[PDB]
Amino acid sequence: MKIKLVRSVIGRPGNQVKTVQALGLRKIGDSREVSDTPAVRGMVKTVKHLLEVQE
RNA sequence: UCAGGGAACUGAAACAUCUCAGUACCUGAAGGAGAAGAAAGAGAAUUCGAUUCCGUUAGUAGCGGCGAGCGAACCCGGAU
RNA sequence: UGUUAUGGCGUGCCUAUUGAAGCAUGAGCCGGCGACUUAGACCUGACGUGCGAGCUUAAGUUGAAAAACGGAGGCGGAGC
RNA sequence: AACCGAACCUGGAGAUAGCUAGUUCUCCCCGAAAUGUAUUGAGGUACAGCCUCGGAUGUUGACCAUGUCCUGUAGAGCACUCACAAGGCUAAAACCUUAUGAAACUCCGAAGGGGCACGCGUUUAGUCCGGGAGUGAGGCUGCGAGAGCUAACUUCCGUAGCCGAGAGGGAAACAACCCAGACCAUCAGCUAAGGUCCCUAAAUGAUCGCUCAGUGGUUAAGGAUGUGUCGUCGCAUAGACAGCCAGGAGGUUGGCUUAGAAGCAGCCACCCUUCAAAGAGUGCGUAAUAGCUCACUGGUCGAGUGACGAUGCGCCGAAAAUGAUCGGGGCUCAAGUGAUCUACCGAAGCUAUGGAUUCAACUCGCGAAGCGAGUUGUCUGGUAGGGGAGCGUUCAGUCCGCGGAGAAGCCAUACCGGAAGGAGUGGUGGAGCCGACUGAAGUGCGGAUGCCGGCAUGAGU
RNA sequence: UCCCAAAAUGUAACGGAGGCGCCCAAAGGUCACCUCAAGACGGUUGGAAAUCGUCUGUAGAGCGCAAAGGUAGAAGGUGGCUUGACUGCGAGACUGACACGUCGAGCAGGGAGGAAACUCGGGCUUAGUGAACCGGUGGUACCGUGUGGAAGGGCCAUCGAUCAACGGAUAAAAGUUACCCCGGGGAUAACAGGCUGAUCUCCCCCGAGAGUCCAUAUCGGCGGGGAGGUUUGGCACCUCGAUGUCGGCUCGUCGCAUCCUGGGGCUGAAGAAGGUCCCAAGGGUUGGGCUGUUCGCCCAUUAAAGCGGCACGCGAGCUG
RNA sequence: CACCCCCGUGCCCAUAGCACUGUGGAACCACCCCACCCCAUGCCGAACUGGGUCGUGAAACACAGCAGCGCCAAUGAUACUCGGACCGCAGGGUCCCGGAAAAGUCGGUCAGCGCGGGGGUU
Ligand SMILES: [Mg+2]
Ligand SMILES: [Mg+2]
Ligand SMILES: [Mg+2]
Ligand SMILES: [Mg+2]
Ligand SMILES: [Mg+2]
Ligand SMILES: [Mg+2]
Ligand SMILES: [Mg+2]
Ligand SMILES: [Mg+2]
Ligand SMILES: [Mg+2]
Ligand SMILES: [Mg+2]
Ligand SMILES: [Mg+2]
Ligand SMILES: [Mg+2]
Repeated sequence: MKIKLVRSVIGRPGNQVKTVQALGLRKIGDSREVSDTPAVRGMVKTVKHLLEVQE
């Protein structure tokens, strides 16, 4: 999976805030190649609607 | 400075004990200073040895609706 | 730099508030005055200095266009 | 002795004031709370919760996953408790069939949640000791409940988010809604939400439709041959529907009831006969009559017609007080609305170039850490509060000095520094005075119906 | 203790229901044993249940009280013997801001019941409680201000508390002020405004039925759907360093759910006079008696003598 | 576990329970018999208990058949819901994404697994 942040964290529940933190994002527009493994699969899915899950 | 008489606000988050204080104030007497003073004493060593003042002991002993809070003296150092 | 025209944008300040342009408080304007301090050998901690398993003096004493002396006493040092 | 439910002056006295007001220089780092419990407590205190600073530990913190255990709400169900509908049955209860409702019912029972382990993963916190706090009036919205008229910018709890302490774009305007979290500079760029006729930036864009209402741009029960699209009967050139000419029956004023009611106030039925036909009957009408048409029948024409379901958009139902409107202009030859595609505008978001700050690792300078600089990365909204570095004012000690060809103070100015602030030059002035290090402070002001003084407004009233 | 509480815990309200301030020498410890409610059939005073008997019987009963969980291989129901309804402790946890509170293996001293394993430091559990201060009683020998005693004190145990406004301001305590005073508050009231609309006002839907006959000329049971914001209120948002309060008088102005004039449909409209609904606010809408009145009642008239809004319009305009 | 059955005791603890029916007897079990006292029923040795045949298998029991009742219980579709995104003034409601019941239906079964002792296969 390939991640890119495209939606504000503001006005979003804590958990998503967290997953955004953990997944290592700081500013919308940031991105990062991501590991294909359950825990991290979960990271992305959880806050799917905020990230642009590349492919 | 001593003496005769002697508050309340206030504290204790109320209040009557107690606190504020024997302070504030009134009055009497006196001096340059007073007051105190030569032991029917203090202390626990069979010790010190008139009075007064500073240090300390001690915020200890203790007092207290044992609450708020109040608070010694001996010893020891020094003025004399 | 000064002044100005037109355009865009634009809800004094403070206080008190859940919320102030607020038809909520304060204030005519300027100048000057105007508010977290001082003390206690008090407690408690940060930083720093001197000594360091030891560390300090208080009152006073004598000198002072200067500061030494002064261990009475206090704090470490055994707890329950 | 010009304001007596207790005179006046001085004094205790800076009475107390858990209350109100005020609280003065700068830049930088973090950054709350409006909760729980107790309180003669409820606009106040204590403790904890939440902030900060130091020291310690130094990944235990975060999230997401897998595993395991626990929970009974939602739903459901009716096997118990209570309630409840149709029937049977029986000498009403239980019993049986059919049928139901439950916050305080449960045979059942998710989603989710929570504890513990590990981390198989990616993160970046946690914890403990100690100094300093502030906060203990919250608010709106969504979702789940109670309270309340399933009223309220209502009230009380749970839970998420934002305001509070949050600027920026959008929603005309507008705390909290939507998109987004402001280190500083830049006539640079791409986007979010929202938008792209003109008032403002951008397609009066493209394709297939919908509504004529200005719906759009203030509601409903309900009403209606207003349109659009799907479904059902239906009834039908062997010539219907609507229209037209003509007909319309005999029993029977059907029996019943009535003061009577003869197809039509109300009980009972709704059969017979002829026929091509014509039903004891539509509605109107009288005191019943009567009269007027219908269903059933033929020609004349010649193609469809008729009636319920649904839905899409729209019409009526839709009356309030200063003068109207969708923000306005104006819009149907859409700037309205359903679906679809694409381009552009659009924030202080993301990006670009430049620079500063924060913390960290990397370098060296140094005889030490500590501190300076240099890199790389990182951070940098902010109210109460905590922490850091500094500016300025007087006084004092010390250093260098300065001044009548002229000090301080005053006045002007396009310079300097990251700020507090500093300097240069000129004018005024007429005598004391800068800069630097260190020390002490009655040390910095717009607020206090502040104090003293000066001068304004009302007004030439 | 139930429900609210949103399946962990916790969680408010002057939200919905209900109990406690005890009780038991045995309703305890231990050791044995029995097992319920209730229906049916059949049986004596009985006759409804109840006593006896026989089948069925997850218990639909019981458990001292309120409920919930729990429970029959018993915590349910009898009898024997005992006292643990004990002392000295207490690993480890639950729970609380603290202070309290709760559960608890194991150790010792001594015991009780059982043949024995073993069980026993109160009762199936969850309410039956009250700091500390001051004092009472039994015990103990720790202090005891020169010494030894003694008073007194301390340590153990234990009694005294609707201090229930139940974390309790004192040993000891009620009302009044319109004679009032100060500090504050729009944190919270009365006026008005705001939000809401139960209530109030008006409109529409259905149509039983009244209307000789005929539901709709009129009127409309029961029940339903909306509007207005003029009532009484609910809420409590600005205002308590002041938004003057009822009525009148003067001055007006606006809405329309029109009182009168104007135009219409239907009528159960002969004409005259009315009723009713639709359209329509241009203008107009009298003077007096009673009452502060607003209202309303009445006199005498009128085309009519409308209903509301503007801080229940208008006090820096007057009245009072 | 050579084949069987019987008795005791487990795991499991209703898809292993009930009922209806049949099988078993002198190995085992039970009924049955007497029981003055050991010990005993708040009256009854009914039950506890002591001493034993016969007789029986009727009862109780064991086993076997059966599924009429119990108990178990799919799938499919639905209820509901974590997450995302919307609607209606409101009561309430919807789309996308996972999770996903309860009831009922199909059908499932009257267990299965141990240890030990006894007696049989004339
Ligand atoms: Mg005020
Ligand atoms: Mg004063
Ligand atoms: Mg409705
Ligand atoms: Mg001023
Ligand atoms: Mg009033
Ligand atoms: Mg009011
Ligand atoms: Mg007329
Ligand atoms: Mg006025
Ligand atoms: Mg079932
Ligand atoms: Mg999902
Ligand atoms: Mg959802
Ligand atoms: Mg789904």
